[PDB]
Amino acid sequence: MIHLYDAKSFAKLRAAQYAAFHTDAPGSWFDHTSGVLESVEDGTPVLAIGVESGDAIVFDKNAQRIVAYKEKSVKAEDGSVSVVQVENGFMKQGHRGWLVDLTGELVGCSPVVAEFGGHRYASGMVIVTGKGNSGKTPLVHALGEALGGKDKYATVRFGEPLSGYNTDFNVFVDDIARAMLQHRVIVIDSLKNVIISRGAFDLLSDIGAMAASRGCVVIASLNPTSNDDKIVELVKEASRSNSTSLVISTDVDGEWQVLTRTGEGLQRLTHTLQTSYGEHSVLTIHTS
Amino acid sequence: MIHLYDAKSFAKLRAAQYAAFHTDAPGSWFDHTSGVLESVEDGTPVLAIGVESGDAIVFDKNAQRIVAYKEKSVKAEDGSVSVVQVENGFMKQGHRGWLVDLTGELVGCSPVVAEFGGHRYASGMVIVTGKGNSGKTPLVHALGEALGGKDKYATVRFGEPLSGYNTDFNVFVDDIARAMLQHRVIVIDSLKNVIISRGAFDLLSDIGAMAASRGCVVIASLNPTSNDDKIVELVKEASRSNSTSLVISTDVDGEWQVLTRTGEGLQRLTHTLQTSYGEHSVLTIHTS
Amino acid sequence: MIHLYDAKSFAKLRAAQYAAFHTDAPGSWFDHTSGVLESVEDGTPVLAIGVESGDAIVFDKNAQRIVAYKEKSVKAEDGSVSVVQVENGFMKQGHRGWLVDLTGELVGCSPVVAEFGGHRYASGMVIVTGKGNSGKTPLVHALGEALGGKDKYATVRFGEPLSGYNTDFNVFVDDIARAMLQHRVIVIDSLKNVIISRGAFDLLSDIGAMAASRGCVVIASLNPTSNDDKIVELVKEASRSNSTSLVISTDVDGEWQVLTRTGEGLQRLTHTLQTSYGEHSVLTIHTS
Amino acid sequence: MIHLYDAKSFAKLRAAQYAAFHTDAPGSWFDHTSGVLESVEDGTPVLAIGVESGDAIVFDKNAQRIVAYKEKSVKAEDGSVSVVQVENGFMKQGHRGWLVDLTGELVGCSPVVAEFGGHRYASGMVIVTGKGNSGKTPLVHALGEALGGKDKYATVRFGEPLSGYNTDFNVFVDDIARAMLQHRVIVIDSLKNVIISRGAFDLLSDIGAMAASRGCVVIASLNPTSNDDKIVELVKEASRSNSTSLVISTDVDGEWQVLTRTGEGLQRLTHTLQTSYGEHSVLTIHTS
Amino acid sequence: MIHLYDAKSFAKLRAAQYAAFHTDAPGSWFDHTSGVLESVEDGTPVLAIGVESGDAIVFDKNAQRIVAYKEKSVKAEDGSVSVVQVENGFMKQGHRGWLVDLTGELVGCSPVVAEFGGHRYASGMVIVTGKGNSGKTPLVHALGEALGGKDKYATVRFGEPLSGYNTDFNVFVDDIARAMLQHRVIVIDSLKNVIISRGAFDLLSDIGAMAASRGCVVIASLNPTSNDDKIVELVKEASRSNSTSLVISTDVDGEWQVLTRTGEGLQRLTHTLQTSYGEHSVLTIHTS
Amino acid sequence: MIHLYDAKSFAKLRAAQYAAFHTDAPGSWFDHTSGVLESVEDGTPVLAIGVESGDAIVFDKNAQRIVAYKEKSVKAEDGSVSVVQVENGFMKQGHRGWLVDLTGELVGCSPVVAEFGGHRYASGMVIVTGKGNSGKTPLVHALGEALGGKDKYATVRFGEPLSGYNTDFNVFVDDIARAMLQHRVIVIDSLKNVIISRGAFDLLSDIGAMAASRGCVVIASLNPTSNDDKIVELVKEASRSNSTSLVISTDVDGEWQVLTRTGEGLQRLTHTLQTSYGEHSVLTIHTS
Ligand SMILES: Nc1ncnc2c1ncn2[C@@H]1O[C@H](COP(=O)(O)OP(=O)(O)O)[C@@H](O)[C@H]1O
Ligand SMILES: Nc1ncnc2c1ncn2[C@@H]1O[C@H](COP(=O)(O)OP(=O)(O)O)[C@@H](O)[C@H]1O
Ligand SMILES: Nc1ncnc2c1ncn2[C@@H]1O[C@H](COP(=O)(O)OP(=O)(O)O)[C@@H](O)[C@H]1O
Ligand SMILES: Nc1ncnc2c1ncn2[C@@H]1O[C@H](COP(=O)(O)OP(=O)(O)O)[C@@H](O)[C@H]1O
Ligand SMILES: Nc1ncnc2c1ncn2[C@@H]1O[C@H](COP(=O)(O)OP(=O)(O)O)[C@@H](O)[C@H]1O
Ligand SMILES: Nc1ncnc2c1ncn2[C@@H]1O[C@H](COP(=O)(O)OP(=O)(O)O)[C@@H](O)[C@H]1O
Ligand SMILES: [Mg+2]
Ligand SMILES: [Mg+2]
Ligand SMILES: [Mg+2]
Ligand SMILES: [Mg+2]
Ligand SMILES: [Mg+2]
Ligand SMILES: [Mg+2]
Repeated sequence: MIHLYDAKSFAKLRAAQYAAFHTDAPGSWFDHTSGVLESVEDGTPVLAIGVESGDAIVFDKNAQRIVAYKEKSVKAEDGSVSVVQVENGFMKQGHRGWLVDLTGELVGCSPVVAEFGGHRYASGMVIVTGKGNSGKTPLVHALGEALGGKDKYATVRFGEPLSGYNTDFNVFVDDIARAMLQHRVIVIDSLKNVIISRGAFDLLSDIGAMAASRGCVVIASLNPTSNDDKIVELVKEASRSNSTSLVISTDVDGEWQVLTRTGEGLQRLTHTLQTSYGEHSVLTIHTS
Repeated sequence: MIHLYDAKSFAKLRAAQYAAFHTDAPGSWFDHTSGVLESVEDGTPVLAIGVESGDAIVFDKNAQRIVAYKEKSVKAEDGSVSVVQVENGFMKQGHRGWLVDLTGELVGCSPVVAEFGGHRYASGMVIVTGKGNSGKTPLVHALGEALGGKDKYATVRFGEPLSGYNTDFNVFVDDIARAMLQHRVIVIDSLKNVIISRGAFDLLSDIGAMAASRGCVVIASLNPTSNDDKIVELVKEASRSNSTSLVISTDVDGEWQVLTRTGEGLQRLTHTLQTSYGEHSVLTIHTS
Repeated sequence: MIHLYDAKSFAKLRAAQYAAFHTDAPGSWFDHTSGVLESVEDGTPVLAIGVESGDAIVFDKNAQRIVAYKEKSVKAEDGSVSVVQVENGFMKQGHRGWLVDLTGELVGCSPVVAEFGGHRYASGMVIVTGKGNSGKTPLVHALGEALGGKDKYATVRFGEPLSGYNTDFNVFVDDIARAMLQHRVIVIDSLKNVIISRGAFDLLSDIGAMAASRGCVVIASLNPTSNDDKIVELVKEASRSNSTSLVISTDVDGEWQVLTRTGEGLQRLTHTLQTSYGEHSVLTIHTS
Repeated sequence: MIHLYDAKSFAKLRAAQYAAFHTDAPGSWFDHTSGVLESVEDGTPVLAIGVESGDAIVFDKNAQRIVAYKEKSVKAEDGSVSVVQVENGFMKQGHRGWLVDLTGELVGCSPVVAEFGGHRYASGMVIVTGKGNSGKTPLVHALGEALGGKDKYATVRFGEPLSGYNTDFNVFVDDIARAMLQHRVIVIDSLKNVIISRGAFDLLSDIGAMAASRGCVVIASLNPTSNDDKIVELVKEASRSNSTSLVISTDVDGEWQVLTRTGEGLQRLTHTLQTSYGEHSVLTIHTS
Repeated sequence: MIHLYDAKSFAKLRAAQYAAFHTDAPGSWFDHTSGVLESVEDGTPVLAIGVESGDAIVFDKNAQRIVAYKEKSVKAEDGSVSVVQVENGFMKQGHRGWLVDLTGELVGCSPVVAEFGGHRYASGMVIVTGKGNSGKTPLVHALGEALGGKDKYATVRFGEPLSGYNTDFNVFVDDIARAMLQHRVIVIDSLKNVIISRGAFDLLSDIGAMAASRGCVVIASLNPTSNDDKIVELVKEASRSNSTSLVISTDVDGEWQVLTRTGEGLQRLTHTLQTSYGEHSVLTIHTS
Repeated sequence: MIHLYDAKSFAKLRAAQYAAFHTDAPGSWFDHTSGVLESVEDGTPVLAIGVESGDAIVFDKNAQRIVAYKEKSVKAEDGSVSVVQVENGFMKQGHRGWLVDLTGELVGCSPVVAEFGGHRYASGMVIVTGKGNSGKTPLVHALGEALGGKDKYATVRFGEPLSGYNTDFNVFVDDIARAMLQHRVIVIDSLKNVIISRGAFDLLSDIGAMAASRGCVVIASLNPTSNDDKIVELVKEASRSNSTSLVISTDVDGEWQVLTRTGEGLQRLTHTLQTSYGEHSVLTIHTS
C-alpha cells in the first residue's frame, strides 16, 4: 500500500531498515514470516506467480495450488482494497506476489538471511553472472550450502540439457513458488531459458521482491549465452536492476565480487569471495 | 475542451498562468481542487486511469473504485459532451484522466505546489533521473519531505527487489490514483518497471497532466537500468517530455539540477540543489 | 471521386487552383464551405475521423456525434457510390474524412485562409517544428491570433504535463473535429503524443486534407522529443509530407521559415518570420 | 493458368509478345479487352482488389461493386478450376486480379498503350519517382495528357494534404478499380500513403499485372518522403520491381529517364524526356 | 519416417543414392513415381501444400482439389501412423508434402531428371539467381526447354507486372501443385512475390523436397529486388539452402554457374553454362 | 522436482553424477530407462513434446500417440503434484518432457551413451556445426554408426530439398519422439528448418534434457545457412547452450573438435576427431 511520512517517521523507517540488514539476527525475518504464514486461515491464497502466458497461478501456505476460491476483499489501513479470486486454476482477481501481508509498515528492507565468512548476506534475489562459461553452477551450490548453514538449501533445476532437468516454464514457477514458501535458501540453476515470454518477464520483475518480503534469498545462475562481448555488460546491468545482490566473476580465477543492496536508499556494499575446487568439482568458498 | 482566444483574452490567460506559478500562495491550487472534489455528488466518477491491458479503472472522490455506473452525459460550454459509464469494474465510456472539471478556463498551468529554500516548485510530475546508480531514492524522499512542509508526503513503492514492494502494475496505478486523490506531495519510488505495456505507456502520458490539474506533484525516481552510455540522454529526453519538472544528477557529488516548466509557453527555470547524507542514509537538501 | 481531363480542362483546373490561393479573398473558401455545411439536411453525417483503435466516429454539421444512422447511399457524377452507416457510435460504412462534398470539381487547392504581414497563408495543416525545445508553443499562438485576424482562434490542447490538458487520444480527435467544423483558425498544442496507434496514424494522414477541404488551417506544434540529432531531419521530413505548410525554427533567435504548398503541382513558396517576446511570454510576429 | 511449351511454341510466344509492344497498333489491346469485358454476362464478377484489411472487394464490368454472388466454378484448359463467391461485400472465394480471362494464351506482354514523341509506351504500371521533392505531380499529368492522346486521362487522387483529396485506402482502391475498368490512361497522384497495410502491399503487387492485362497504364507518383539519402535507391529498386515502366528524375532540370520493360524476357528500353513549365505550372513534354 | 542403419545398410544406401543421380536413366525416377501415383486409389489425397494463411489445400492424382475427405490413418513400417483428413477444402489432419509414399527406403536422392550438353541435372528445386536485373527469365526458359528434351516444359507465372500474370499466392500454389503432379520439367517465373507469409515460407521449405521425391525439377527465377549490394550474397545463401541445385550469374556475359547437390551427404558438383540470344530474346544454351 | 542438500548429500550427488559419465558401463543408463518405460502401466502417457503451434502431443511407451486421457494426478516426494490430461490429441494438462520419472534423485547427469576410439560420449543432444557448407551430414552418420556400436542408429530426416525428406515440423517431432522412445543412438539430419515457431523453440529447449534423461543421444546437424561471417559464432553459441555436447569443424580438413559437458557443474572435456572419405562419400572416423 502507500505510506505517509514526515521527517521523524522517515528517520525511524530508515533506522529500522538499517537494523533489518545490519543488526537483526540472521534468518530472523524468515522465521517471522514463516510464523505469519502458518497463522493464515486454512485455504487462504498466500502467493500468486505468473505462468508463461502472463496469467497467474495461486498457492496456499502449504505450497498447494488453489484452483477455486470465491472472491474475497480486504480493506487495508491505507484505505485500499485487496481482492483475490481464483477460478479454473487461475487468478481471476488479485495481483502477482504475496497475497497476505508479510511486512506491514516495515518495507524496503533486505532482511539478513545469513552470515558466513564474516559477512552478512541479504535475503531477496541474488544473480550469479559474469564472464561467460565459467563456474557459475559450482558457485551457486557452494553459496547455497554456506548460506543454508545448519539447514539444507533447496535446488530448483531448469533449462539445461542434462538429465532430470525440467524445461517447461510452468513447472519452473511451480518449483520456485514451493521453494520460497518452504525454504530460507534457494538455488535456481539457470535463469537461462527465462531471459521473452510474459511469465518470464513477470518472474524477473517479481522474484526479488517476493524473496525479500519472505526473507528467503534465491541464488540464481545466469550464464550469458549471448556473445562473450560487452553484451555481458547489459546482462550484468539487467541483473543489477532486478537483483537484491549481484555476484560477478572477475579476471582472477575462483574469485567473485559480491555487491549487496542493504535496503531502500541504503548503502550498497561489496566484498570479495575466494573459492577452490575439490573432488568431483565440489566448490569451497574460503572463509578465514 | 477547446478554448477560443483573441489577443486580449490570450494575454489575460498568460497573466493568469504566470500568476498560478509565480504569485499564488503555494499549495493553494491543491486546496482549491480538494474543494472541488468534495463538492462532487456522492458516487460520481472523478478519476480514470489505465491498467496494464490499456483498459481503465475508475475512482470516486474518496479514492474508492467504482465498478458499476450507468451511462451519464454532460454538456460542456464548448458544446462538447462528456460521457462516463462503468461496467464490471472498467470504464465502458469516458476518458483517462480527471472526469470532473478541476480547471475550467484556467488551463496550461504548473500551479505552485510548495516553496522551499527560496524556490517555488511546480505541481505536476517531477522525474528524478540521470547518471545511473546514484542516490535517486534518497533524493526523492528528501524532496518529498521538504515539499510536504507541514504535511506528510505519500510514498508509492513499485518494482524494486526489496521487502514489501508491490511489482504488479495494476496495484501500482491503484496506489497512484489514491495518492493523487488524497495528498499534495507524492513520491513514486521507481518508474523502473514502467518504462512497454499500454497501461505503462498511458501512465507516462497521463500522470503529469493529472497531477498538474490537481495541483499535487508526483516525485518519481527513474534509474536508467539501461547502459550507462548516452542512452541516459534518451532517458532524460523522454523524461523532459513527460515531466512538468526534471531533476538530474550532475558530475558534482550530492548536486542536482532542477529544471522547471512554469506553465504553457512560459519560461523554463533552473536552479541547483546541494545535498548531504546523515545517519542511515537520510539525505538533507541544503537551504540557506 | 476520379476526374477526367484533356489539355484544355486541365489548364482551367490549374488556373482555378492558382486563383484559390493567390486571388480569392482570404477566408472566402471557409465561408463557402460553412454555407455548404449549414445547407446539409439535419442529422446528416458530415465528418468521420479515426479514434485510437482505427475505427471512426461520426459528426453532424453542429459537431454533435452521431451514434445511429441507417445505411444511406449516394451516386456521384463519377458513377461511384458513397455509403454511410453509423451504429453503436461507430461508422459501420463510409470513409474517414468529409462525408458531404465541400469541393466538387475544385480539388487540389490550398484555399487562402488569411493574409497577414504581406503574405497569404494557406488553409490545411501547418506543422510548426524544428530545432528542439524552442518556442513552438508561443509561435503557434501568435500565428493563431494573427491568422484569426478579426476572429478568435480555437485552441486544442493535448498531451503535455500541464493543468487541464487532455491526454486521451479519443477526446483529442473529438476536439479536432469540433474545431474544424466550427472555426477557421485552429491551434493544436502538441502533436507529441500522436507521433504509433492506428488512430494517430490516421490523423497524420487525414488532417491536412480535411482542413484544406474546409478551408480552415490547423496550426500544430510538433516538438521533436526525439534526439536533438538529425532525427529532426526525419521529423521535418514526415512533417513536410503531411503538411500543407511547414514552419521551422532557424539558427537565428525568434526567426522562423514558412514553407507553403500553394496547390496541386503548384509552386512551393517560402518567406521568413521575425518574432519577439513581450510580457508573460506573449509572442509577437513582426510585420512592417 | 500454367502453359506448356516446346522450342517451337516458345519461339511463337516470344514473337507475339514482341509484336504486342513493337508492332500492334497503340491502344489496340485496351480496345480488345474492353470488348472482352462488355461480352461478359451481366452481373459477372470481373475484378477483385484488396482493401486495407487484406480482404478483397469485387466489381462487375460497369465498375459497380458486387456484394452477393453465389459460388460459381469454371474449368480452364489447364484443368485448373476458378471459383468466385461474394458475400457481405467481400470475396469469399476467388483471387485478387481479373476474374475473367483477358489474355488467354497471350501472356507476358507489355501491350503498347500509346505512342508519343517518337516512342511507344507500355500499358501496365508506371512509377514516376526519384530525387525527392521534385516536379513529379506536373510530370504524371503531362504524361497522362500525352498518352491519352485523343482521349481524356483519369486522375485518382490520394493521400496529399490538399483540398478534396481522399486519404482513406478503401476509397482509393475503389477509384483504381473503376479507373482501370473504364479508361486506358490513369494517373494516380501519390502512392505515398501506400508504401504497410496488407491491402497496400497487395496493391503494389497486383496493380502492374492488372493494368498490363487490361492494356491500360497507371502513371503513379511516388515521392520518397524518406530521407533524401540513398534510400531513394531502395525506393527506385522497389519501384523497378513492381513497375512495368519506371520514370526517374535526373540531375538535369526538367529531364527524366524512361525505362521500359517491353515484355517477358524481352529487352528493357530507355529514352529521355525533356520538359518545361508554362503558366500555372502546367508542364509540357517536348517532342520534336 | 525414420530409418535404421548399421555400417553395411548405410553403405548400400549411399551406393543407391549415388546411382539415383549418376547411373539411373535420366527421368526414370519421374516415370516411376508417375506409376506410383496412377496406382493410387481413386480419390486418395496425394499432395498437400500450404496457402497464404499457413493452412494447406490437398490434391488427388489428377491434380484436382479435394474439399472433403473422412479421416483415414495408415500404419508405416516405422510404426508411425499417417493420418489425412480434409474438410471445407482444407487439410484437417495430415502434413504438407506428398501424402502417399513415393520413395520408400530410397530417400536422400537427387534423382537425375535429364541430361543435356554432357551434364546430368538433378530433379528437385533449382533456383536461378545472382547479380540483379540480368537475364534470369530467358535462362529459366532455355533450361526448361533443354531439360524437357522430348517433352514440353510447364510454365508457372507469378508476381510480375506483365499481362496475364497471376499475383495471388493461392493461385500460385495451385499452379505449382498441378505442375508437379503432371510434368517432369517446370519453370516458375518469379519467386519474387514469395520471398513473408506463412504459405510463402512453407513453399520455400517444401518445394525442393516435393520435387526431388517426385523426380520432377522446378526451375525458379529469383531476381533479388533487394539492393545490388552484398544482400545478393544473403539471397544466394538462402537459395543454396533450400535448393537442390543453384544457377548463378557471373561477371562474364551470358555465363552461368551450375552448382548441384547430387544426393544426401554426396559431393556437390559444378559446371559452367555459355548462352547467347537469338531473335525476340530467345536464349540458347551452348552445348558442343 | 526440487531437491534439498547439505554438504554431505551434495558431495554424494556429485560423486554419482561423476560416475554416470566416467565409470558406469556405456549405454547402461539407456537400458535402465528402457526398463522403467516398459514397466509403465499400459496406456500411460510417458512423453510430451511441442508441435509447431506451441501445443504438445503425447506418446505412450510404444511411441503411439495418445489422443484421449482422463486427468490423472501424482504426488511426488517433493510434495509437488504432477497432472496429465490429454484431449483431442493434445495435452490439456501436464508439461513438455518425460511424464514418468526416469531419473529420481539422480539428476544433472550426462549418462555415458557409448565409448569409441578411446573416448566416452555423453547421452543428451549433440549438435554438429561450424564453418558452413562442410561435411556435417557425413559426420553425423559416421558418429551415428560408431556410437551405435553393436546396434543400428535411427535417422530422422528433415528440411532438406532431397527426395523423401519430410519438411513438416509436426511430422518431425513425431519422428523425434519415436526415435528417443526406441533407440539409443539417433541422428537428425538438419535442425535447419528449426532454428522461429514456438514448437521449434520448445524443441531446442527440451531435446537435450529429454535425451539425457533417457540416456539416448541425438546427433543433430546444424549447417549455418546464415552468413559465413561471425554469425557462426552466434550459432555455435546458441548450440553450446542447448547441447550436452558440441562437435565443430576446424580449419583442418576432416578434423573436428568434440566438446562434452560431463555433468552438472562438472568439467567440460575436449578431444579431437580425424576423419576421411571412402566410396560414395561414406565417412570413417579414425580410431587407433
Ligand atoms: N574441478 C574443476 N576445475 C576447474 N573447473 C571446473 C572444475 N569442475 C568444474 N569446472 C567448470 O565448472 C563449469 C561447469 O558448470 P556449468 O554449469 O556447465 O558452467 P557455466 O557456469 O559456464 O554455465 C564449467 O565451466 C567447468 O569447466
Ligand atoms: N550514506 C551514504 N553515503 C553515500 N552514498 C549513499 C549513502 N547512503 C546511500 N547511498 C547511495 O544511495 C543509493 C541507494 O538507493 P538506490 O535506490 O538503490 O539507488 P539508485 O538511485 O541508484 O537507484 C545507492 O547508490 C547508495 O550507494
Ligand atoms: N520571455 C521568453 N524569453 C525567451 N524564451 C521564452 C520566453 N518565454 C517562453 N520562452 C520559451 O518558450 C518555450 C515554452 O513553451 P514549450 O511548449 O514548453 O516549448 P517547446 O516549443 O520547446 O515545446 C520554452 O522553450 C521557453 O524556454
Ligand atoms: N512553374 C514552376 N517552375 C518550377 N517548379 C515548379 C513550377 N510549378 C511547380 N513546380 C514544382 O512542382 C512541385 C509541386 O508538386 P508536388 O506534388 O508538391 O511536388 P513533388 O513531386 O515533390 O511531390 C514542387 O516541387 C514545385 O516546387
Ligand atoms: N536480346 C537481348 N540481348 C541482351 N539482353 C536481353 C535480350 N533480350 C532480353 N534481354 C534481358 O533479359 C531481361 C528480361 O527479363 P526480365 O525478367 O525482366 O529480367 P530479370 O532476369 O532481370 O528479372 C532483361 O534484363 C533484358 O534487358
Ligand atoms: N568424397 C568426398 N570428398 C570431399 N567432400 C565430400 C565428399 N563427399 C561429400 N563431400 C561433402 O559433404 C557435403 C554434403 O553433405 P551436405 O549435407 O549437403 O553438406 P553440409 O554439411 O554443408 O550441409 C558437401 O559439402 C560435400 O561437398
Ligand atoms: Mg550454470
Ligand atoms: Mg531508485
Ligand atoms: Mg510545444
Ligand atoms: Mg506528387
Ligand atoms: Mg525474372
Ligand atoms: Mg547437413
